[PDB]
Amino acid sequence: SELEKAMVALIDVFHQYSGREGDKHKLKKSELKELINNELSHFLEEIKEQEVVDKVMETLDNDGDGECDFQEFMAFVAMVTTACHEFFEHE
Amino acid sequence: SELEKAMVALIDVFHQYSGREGDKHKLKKSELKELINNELSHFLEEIKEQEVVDKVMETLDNDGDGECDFQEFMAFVAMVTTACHEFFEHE
Repeated sequence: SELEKAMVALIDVFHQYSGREGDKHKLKKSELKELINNELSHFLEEIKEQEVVDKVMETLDNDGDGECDFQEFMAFVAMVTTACHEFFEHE
Repeated sequence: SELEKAMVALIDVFHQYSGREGDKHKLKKSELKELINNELSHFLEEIKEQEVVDKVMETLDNDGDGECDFQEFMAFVAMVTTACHEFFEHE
C-alpha cells in the first residue's frame, strides 16, 4: 500500500542512519540532521541555522538522552514535512 | 530518495484519506483506522481488535475531537510501524 511500501523503506533508513552511531537503531542528533538533508535536501532547503534540524531534537526527542527512536523517526518526517511547509504560516 | 519518495506517499494519504468523509485535513477515528489496514495491512493485518487503532486515537487525536494532524500523521505510522512490529518480539 502507500504507507506499507513507505514503511519498509523509511524503516530501512531508521536502522541504516542509526547504524552510523556505533550500534544501529537510534540517531545521534547529527544523525537526524543527515536524514533531513541527505534525504530532505530538496523539498525543504531551509535549515542551515538549525531550523527544523534543531527544533526536531525537541519533538523527535521524546525520551531525553539523544538516542532517537522509531516513534521519533516517523514523527520526524511528520514535522519536517508539514512543519517545513508551515514556515509560511506562523501562529 | 527514501524519505523523499515516501514523503509524497504519506503526504498523499493525509490529503487523500482526509478528503474521504467531509473535512479535508485531519482523519477521524475512522479515517485513521483505514490507514491502519488500507495502508498498514502487512505486519498489522486487520488491526488486533482495536490495538494500535485505539491507542493511536488517543495520540493521533489533535486534542480529543476526531481530527488527526500532519505531525500526528507521520508520528502515527511511527508507532503502528514499530509499536506493532516489536510486538511480535515475544518473551
